Amino acid sequence: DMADMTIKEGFAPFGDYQTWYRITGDLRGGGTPLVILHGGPGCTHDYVDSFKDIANTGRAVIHYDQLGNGKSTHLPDMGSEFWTVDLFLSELDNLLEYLEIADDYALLGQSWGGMLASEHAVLQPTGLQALIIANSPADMHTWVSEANRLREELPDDVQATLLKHEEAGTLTDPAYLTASRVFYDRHVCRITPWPVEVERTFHQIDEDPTVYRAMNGPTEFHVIGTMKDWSIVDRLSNINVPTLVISGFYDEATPLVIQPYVDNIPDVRQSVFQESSHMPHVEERMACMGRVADFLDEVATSG
Repeated sequence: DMADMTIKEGFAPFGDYQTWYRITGDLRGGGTPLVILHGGPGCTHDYVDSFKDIANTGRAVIHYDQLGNGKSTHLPDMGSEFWTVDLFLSELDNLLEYLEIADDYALLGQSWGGMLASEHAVLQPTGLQALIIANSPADMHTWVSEANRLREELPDDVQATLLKHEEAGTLTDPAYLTASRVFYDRHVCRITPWPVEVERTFHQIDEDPTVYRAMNGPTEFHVIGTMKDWSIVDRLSNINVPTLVISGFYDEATPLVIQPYVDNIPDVRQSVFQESSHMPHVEERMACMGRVADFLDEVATSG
């Protein structure tokens, strides 16, 4: 159990850049290590910190900050053309080989992280043992369509504020950003005030929004960046590992948003957290870690 309480941190060189990572638990004596892929794109590991809990079940948990934010290399001079799915797929492959876990690993992807994990898994990598897709879309048009449906349930002045600034392009106006937080408090994180580790991620986006603005947009629901037309639906059937899909009752990743993962991955099961929105890992932490840990014990390798 002492081995399960180990922490190590480092940088994986990635081209001229640095990928920060953290390893919690027993990397070599434990079971299949679990790599946590944060969302955004352009978020950080901080708001998905809570998955370190899985280390107490006897496998290591690997966090890392994707290139462009957090403790990894920042590149604010890079625009929409640099920040691509292929860039982050390459960074993930680089980290896996650097830690020498590419023969035996599992991925948990949260929101964008699940999109990225699915892009990785539809290539059928041989060392992948298991996939968790948490609060993710399979088609960005569905994400926005369902976001719009949820926006029609916001207070009328709030939706009016959002539309006015989206039509004018004043996407940094405090009125727009505070109107946005009404949606977030319903469908992104219902813990109020936010856990500090969730705040740490959102503060880092505010400090350097380069990636999130390029690939996503100004807010979770106003997706105008380069991911706005993304879809993996038709390729999902290529995923050849056991997959777990989790989501929250109040999730901006509504049942329709996540449904293609359930419908198209051959070996899939689903769990729902009724008191959660987009972040069951902090909204219903005990239940969420227990389900992920049990799933990995069932399908991956143990020690």
